[PDB]
Amino acid sequence: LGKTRWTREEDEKLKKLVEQNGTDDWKVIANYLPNRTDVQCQHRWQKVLNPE
Repeated sequence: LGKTRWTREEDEKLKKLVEQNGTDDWKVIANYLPNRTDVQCQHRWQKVLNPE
């Protein structure tokens, strides 16, 4: 099983998009990452990738 399982290769894309734009409207990032809805992008980042 692997419901919407994420991979490091994908995390790099999400990271780059977040660094480029920001943790603003996740809809923008989601638009650039098909399948990965704003919920997926937001969760994957704010809930895991958050260097702070």
